[PDB]
Amino acid sequence: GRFVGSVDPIMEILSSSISTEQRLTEVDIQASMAYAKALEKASILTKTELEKILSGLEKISEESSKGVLVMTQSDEDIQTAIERRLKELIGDIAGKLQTGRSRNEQVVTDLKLLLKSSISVISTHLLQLIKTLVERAAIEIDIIMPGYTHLQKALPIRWSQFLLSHAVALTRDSERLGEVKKRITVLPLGSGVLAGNPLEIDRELLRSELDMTSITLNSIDAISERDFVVELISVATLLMIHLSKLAEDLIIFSTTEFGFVTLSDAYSTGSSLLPQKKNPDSLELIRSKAGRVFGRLAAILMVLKGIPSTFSKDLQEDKEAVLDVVDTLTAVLQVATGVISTLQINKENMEKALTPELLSTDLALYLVRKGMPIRQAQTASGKAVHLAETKGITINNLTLEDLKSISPLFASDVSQVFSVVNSVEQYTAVGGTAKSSVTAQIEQLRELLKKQK
Amino acid sequence: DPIMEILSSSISTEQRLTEVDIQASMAYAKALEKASILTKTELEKILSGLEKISEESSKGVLVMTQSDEDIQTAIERRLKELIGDIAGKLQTGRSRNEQVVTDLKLLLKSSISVISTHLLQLIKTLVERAAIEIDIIMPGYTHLQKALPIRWSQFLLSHAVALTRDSERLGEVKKRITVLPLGSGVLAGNPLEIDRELLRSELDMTSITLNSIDAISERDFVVELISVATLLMIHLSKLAEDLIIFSTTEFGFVTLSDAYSTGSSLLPQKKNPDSLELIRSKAGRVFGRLAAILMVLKGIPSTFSKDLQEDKEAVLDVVDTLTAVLQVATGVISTLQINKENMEKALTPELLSTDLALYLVRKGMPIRQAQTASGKAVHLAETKGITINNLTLEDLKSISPLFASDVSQVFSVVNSVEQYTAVGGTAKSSVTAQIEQLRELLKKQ
Amino acid sequence: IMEILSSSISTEQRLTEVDIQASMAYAKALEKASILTKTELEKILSGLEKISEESSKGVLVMTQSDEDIQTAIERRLKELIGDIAGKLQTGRSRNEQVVTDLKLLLKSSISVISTHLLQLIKTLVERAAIEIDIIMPGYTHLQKALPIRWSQFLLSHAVALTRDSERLGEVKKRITVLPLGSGVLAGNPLEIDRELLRSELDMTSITLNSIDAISERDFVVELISVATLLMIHLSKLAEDLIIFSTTEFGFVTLSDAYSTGSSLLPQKKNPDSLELIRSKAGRVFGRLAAILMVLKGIPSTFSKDLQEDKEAVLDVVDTLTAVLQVATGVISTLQINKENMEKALTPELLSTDLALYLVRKGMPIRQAQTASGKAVHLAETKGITINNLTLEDLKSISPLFASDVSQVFSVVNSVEQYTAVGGTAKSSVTAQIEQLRELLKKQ
Amino acid sequence: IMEILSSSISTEQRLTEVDIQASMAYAKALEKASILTKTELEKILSGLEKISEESSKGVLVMTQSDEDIQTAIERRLKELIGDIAGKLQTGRSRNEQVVTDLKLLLKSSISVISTHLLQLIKTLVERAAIEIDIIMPGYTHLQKALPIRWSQFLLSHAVALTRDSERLGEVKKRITVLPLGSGVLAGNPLEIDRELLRSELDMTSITLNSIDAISERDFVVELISVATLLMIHLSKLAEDLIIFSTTEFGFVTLSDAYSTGSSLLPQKKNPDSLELIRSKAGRVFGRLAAILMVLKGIPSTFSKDLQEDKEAVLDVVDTLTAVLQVATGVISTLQINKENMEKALTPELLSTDLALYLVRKGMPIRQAQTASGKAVHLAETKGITINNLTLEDLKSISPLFASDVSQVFSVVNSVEQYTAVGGTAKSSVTAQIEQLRELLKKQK
Repeated sequence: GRFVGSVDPIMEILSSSISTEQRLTEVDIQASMAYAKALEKASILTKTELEKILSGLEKISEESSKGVLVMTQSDEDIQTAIERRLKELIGDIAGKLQTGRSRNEQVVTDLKLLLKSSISVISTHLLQLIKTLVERAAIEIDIIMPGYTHLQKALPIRWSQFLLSHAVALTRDSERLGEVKKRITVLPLGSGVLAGNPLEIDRELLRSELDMTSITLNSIDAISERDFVVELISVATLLMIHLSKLAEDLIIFSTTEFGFVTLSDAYSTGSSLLPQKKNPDSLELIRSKAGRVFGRLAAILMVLKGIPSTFSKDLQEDKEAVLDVVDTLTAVLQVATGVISTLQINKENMEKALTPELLSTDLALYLVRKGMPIRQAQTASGKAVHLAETKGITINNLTLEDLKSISPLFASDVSQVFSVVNSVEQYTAVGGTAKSSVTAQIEQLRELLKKQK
Repeated sequence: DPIMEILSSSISTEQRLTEVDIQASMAYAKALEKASILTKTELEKILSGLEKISEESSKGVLVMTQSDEDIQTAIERRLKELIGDIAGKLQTGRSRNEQVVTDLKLLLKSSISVISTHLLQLIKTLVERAAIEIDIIMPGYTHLQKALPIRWSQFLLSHAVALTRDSERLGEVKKRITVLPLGSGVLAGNPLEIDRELLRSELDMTSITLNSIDAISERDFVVELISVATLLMIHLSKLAEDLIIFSTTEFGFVTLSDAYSTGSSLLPQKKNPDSLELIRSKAGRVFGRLAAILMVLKGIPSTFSKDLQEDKEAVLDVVDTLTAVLQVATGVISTLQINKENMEKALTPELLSTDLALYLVRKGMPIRQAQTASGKAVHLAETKGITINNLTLEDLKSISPLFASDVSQVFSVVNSVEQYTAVGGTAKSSVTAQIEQLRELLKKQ
Repeated sequence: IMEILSSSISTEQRLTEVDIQASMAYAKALEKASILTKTELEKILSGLEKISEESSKGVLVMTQSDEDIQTAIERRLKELIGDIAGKLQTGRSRNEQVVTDLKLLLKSSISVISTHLLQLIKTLVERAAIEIDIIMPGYTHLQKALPIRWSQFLLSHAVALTRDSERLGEVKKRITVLPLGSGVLAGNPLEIDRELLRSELDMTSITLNSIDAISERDFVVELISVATLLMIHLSKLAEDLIIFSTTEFGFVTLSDAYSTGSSLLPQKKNPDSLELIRSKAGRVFGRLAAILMVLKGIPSTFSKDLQEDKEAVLDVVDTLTAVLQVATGVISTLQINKENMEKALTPELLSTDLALYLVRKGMPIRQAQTASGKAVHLAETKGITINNLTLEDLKSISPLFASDVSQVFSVVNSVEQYTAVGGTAKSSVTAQIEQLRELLKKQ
Repeated sequence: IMEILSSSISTEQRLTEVDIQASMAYAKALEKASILTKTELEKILSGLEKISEESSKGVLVMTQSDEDIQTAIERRLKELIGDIAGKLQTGRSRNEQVVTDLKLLLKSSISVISTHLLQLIKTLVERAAIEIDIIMPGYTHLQKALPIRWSQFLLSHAVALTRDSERLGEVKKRITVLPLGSGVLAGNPLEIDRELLRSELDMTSITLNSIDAISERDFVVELISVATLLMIHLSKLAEDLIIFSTTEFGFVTLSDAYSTGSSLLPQKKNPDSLELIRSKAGRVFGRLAAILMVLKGIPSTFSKDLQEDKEAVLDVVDTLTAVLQVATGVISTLQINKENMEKALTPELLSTDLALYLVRKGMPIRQAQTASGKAVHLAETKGITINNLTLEDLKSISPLFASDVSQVFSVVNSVEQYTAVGGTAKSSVTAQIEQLRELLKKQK
């Protein structure tokens, strides 16, 4: 058994922690200032009362910034703490601010207000990462390296093509982030307990004061939905997936075995006895964070699944979940930007990784251009790799006489095929790795970034 | 090892991509003929052959073996059986890596249209019933406890706006689905200066991928579609919970048609909400697919690998499940019967104690005082063995002299509900406004 | 930035005591290996006992400078004993310390969870034994199906929780496998005595392979997994009581300690406690999904990914510990409303029993059901209830009916039919209570 | 539509046999309870075996007209025995049939999975015993750290998998708990002998409470949960080998059976199989997530939600079964490249062993490390490797260096230091091999 009485403190430690509640103090102060003005317009508050109210709130605002706004366990949430503090410096008048207002609408409002601001910060860091990748791609556009499929060397490609693939994926995340922002800016304040505000409050005034793009259409939905939370986290999860893959790419490319890249000392750790060993601690951290964010997505969906269309304590889990995601995402984008802007590419090791064999497909494409069918062209180049293989040499060292025995279509210009530059220049069609396509990609991305305003 | 095949995508799943893989092949062939890889003559045979295979596929007689491992290979073999050597030319500069991403997107493009239609139909149904039953008033809840009177229509409209946000999200996803990746080759792009713009046109796509590595290795469109489908299901799982509770005999607010429930001969009162329970459980099935694909993509190289293969089964399950659920949901909403009398009885006098407080507020009394006062009234009535709706004006004057003769208008479930005229409330004028706005958004979609 | 990207200090500080305890065992083993002299061991042992003393007054600190608790313990020793403290790190790695400390912490955490789990189960069985005579409606698809004992309902949850309890016990034995002495990856290069480490730390065994011991987090995964299913069970119990506590059903009423109200609505008792419990299932599942994704597809060695295990498992233990105590309070203080349970017991609920009666009279089930259905229909048309039909009425349906059919219309006789093991008969419920008390006797 | 949302035929068919057996057992209990005559029992049993031998040639057609396998079997029983078939349903419910059948099926499925898991484990240990002499670089953060025996690596996986085997065993105990005889929800009302049902079905025990037996799906969650952790382990092994079979690393080469190549790129060996194994971990995880979400927040009784358990758990058993066989084949047919592993061991990786040398000579570890650090730095400046330093050079750094310091530059000596239990020393690896062989044999 367990008989505590009519309180049981243990259930209090299951609610949002005070450190979390404090994060919403400012947005709750702004929301209340807007509501106060609306009340005066509805003749609930006199101009005199409004002035004492707005003054008191401003004072509390200053206290929050100084981090001296005290909150007790008895104040179960920041909304209560703020009302207590107002009564403390203004007196009874303070109680009139809650006329027709419910805690049910405060929490959703405050959370949306906080995210509107957070998305902006996230967005800023996202674009920096994209700009960093596109610009580095434009600078190292002459670098050529091996491209992979199934982590096996397939053919030569431009290192810039690799960087641009990530930039393009992150641009889609950017686009999704922008779409989510439009739905977060829908103000739910003025929905009361469930049926809406009963005092003919002017919600358009609330929207204007709070700088929101619109107001909620239905009071029941405004109070019980947490779509904005789910989307944001969902969008943040796919973004983290992208970064987890880049982290994987660089971890492999930074191995001594591959030796394509080297991380700055700022984003790695080493051993005093093994001065060559450079641990990609930063990338491993990024990769693992994809799991932390996904975990918040799974949690919130499970929380919402199957509960009635109304307000219930269940919804309380949204605060910790989103704050963790925004803080994680924010710190992660900054670290990623650092890693990419300060890493060093080893052009030497990249070329040396490009062996002649990687050009056997170009050898068949050559025949195809001479009119020969792909099937026949393929088998032809196959005999070439077999011949050189027997002659203990590479294909680029096969005389025009050796090739001539395979097919009469092999002219003198066949020597042009054995060039990593000619190889990559074949892909001029939109999206390919030719210097011209890469340049066009960089231009289109620059334009997209600009359109992120 | 034969078991390797067992872990591969099932044949019944591969057959689902026959039509789109064929359309993608015809467009490609037209592009090869322009790049002079195919003669005008070769183009005709190929196109004619693909049309024949397209016909067999529609009659369900296009056979595929385990040896063909995917539908792409089965299509090529069949073309060769119909046209001969010429068929091979169709795969010049093309890669298996780009065919699958193109086929899924082409298929998904069609699927979304279907889903959207049924989504819109479900929303229109809710909006339309809301208009018809705008005068019904039931108890409103918080924590599943009666809080205050509210209009049933306000309830229906809440689910309606949530669903419109899903509708809006589906539209945004579609824009990224229609980006053509065909022409990216194996990884570095197409090596024969193919005209990707032609492909785009021949395939009714809105644009073409900017980077070949990305276009071949990304599955954002898959995870994005499933995420949207998941939130949508969460909404339906919430609607199912509401209706299951409202359809209990204890609550008795609604009754499902025989079409969406089961019963017993020995118990006529018993009407099991099978359809609702089914809908609720599908939220988990769809979520499962979301979690599956996310875990598959986490931490793997930015290129092509066999891990990607899991996408096909996962998205078809989601689209098939979503399509069926939407129709069943529309059915349930269309044929359910509401029990006005029961909604009526549930509205007890005590539920107006708050309006009694707002009455004093409008008269100038501070909100704090009003609540206390109203709390005195609710207690006075207890110590009288009567409800508050029938307290003498003398009994009220003792609480506060502000109580006038017009205080009798508060004891009306209709006057209660009519207080909420601000945008979004239960007042008739407000509910009507919501209906008009949703009715238009529907049109604009 | 790492200021919010690294493991929090509040979590690191919780590993203080076990890290000290682990360091003391290592020191003793280092002395046996001759790396430490009898005198050096005393100095180190002495300082560590001092750091433990400080940690007993929330004194020991940390700063962003101190990446982890392992580093803070080392710093504190040095600046309290001298360079001698640096000898303690001989052949020891952080890789093995973190995985060792965590296992040491969870070992005591499981015992705490276990103690609270059993209190809940004990509370449910003892209550069932006291209210064994209460009869209420049983449901399927949330629709009334037949009469059932309320205790049978309480016991269904108690037996589910015992499977959880049993699983916690199985996880426990894999947690107490000491990984200390695995070095950076290939093991301890100083021929350290791992058996001395095990006994000092009071563990049941030691790891077999150094690579595995350093890179596996199975124990974290199965602990959270067991916790997740247990939470799924509490989420279902929460749904049941939320439904039963509505005014419409009115079977239960929560105490004021687990409910929220209002002055304007005295009849409104919000089941906050049950709503919180239900959402925590999501919270715990969230920790499961996260760790599983962190582990998926990474190389079989140490990497910074593993760092996420600490926060996730502690949130789970803290949540679980609080939730179980809250669950116990709700179950021991709630009130059942027998009057409402009885009133929900209507005659038609006995139509199935009317069929069994005929079956016992030799009639095949299929026909007995059609016969009972007719009786039901006949009662409706006459505007009465099945129990008001006359024997002549019943004989018109089947001459097999007799005067003893009147025994069928008793809610008590109805539940007393289910004497088969596990049924709702009083004798059956009594057997469940006895067996569960028996199982609870496992320490 | 309402039906295209119900489990598929091929899924329901998987339950034909176990449903048949459960019905025979119920019939016998009925007769004993005096509901069936000694004669009627014979009719029903004979008709059930006929359907059993019928599902033998796959002659039973679910028809899709039947909502589930239980219904199909009841309809098909009447079709050849007459109205007597209907008496089989006395006091029985569909609610208890579905859970009973699922458990009966999983009891046998676990056996199959178990068989393949052990074969995999045995393959790893036996190969570890055969290639015990091969040495390779060890990694942390995917950076070379120190020399290590390749067999130490293989064994780390075998030990992880032995933990999965143990968990599989504990789950079996709870799956063999018979729920038949629980009725619709209150239990069986005809005083049927459940003990008879248990022995007739070869189960370990019977459920204690009818409400729990009907609405719980713990056995489903547990199995998938165990299967998920097992797949996580295999996803890591896939990651290891994918990196090791890379050209850049070149330590491992897969057989043609588990890889794909190119006629143009004879060097191309795509690790298709491993990539396949890595993605199934997500597939299985998805089933776990789906079921946990289906069960969360629903009442403690029977409802349609519960029907999602069938497809999920079967997809999991089929996947595990296949994946383990493929995993076994990869491990048994792969080839290691001793030259590449060997030539990857650089002298630099022994700098730590140099520090240990001094520690064994009585020098404090911290000082011992700064010393090797100077040797490491001195070697660089001179443009030579650490193993090429002369006694003279070393002795200036510290007099504790002697001529025996030359032994330190042996990858063999290096790995032979870890003689403590669980280490890479040859005698430790062998000890591990012996323990697992006995642990595998214990499986009886």
